[PDB]
Amino acid sequence: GSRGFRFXPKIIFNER
Repeated sequence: GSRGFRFXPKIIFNER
């Protein structure tokens, strides 16, 4: 689902 997660100074996709 989601399209980007706040992971440090970078944004990545995780949970659908």
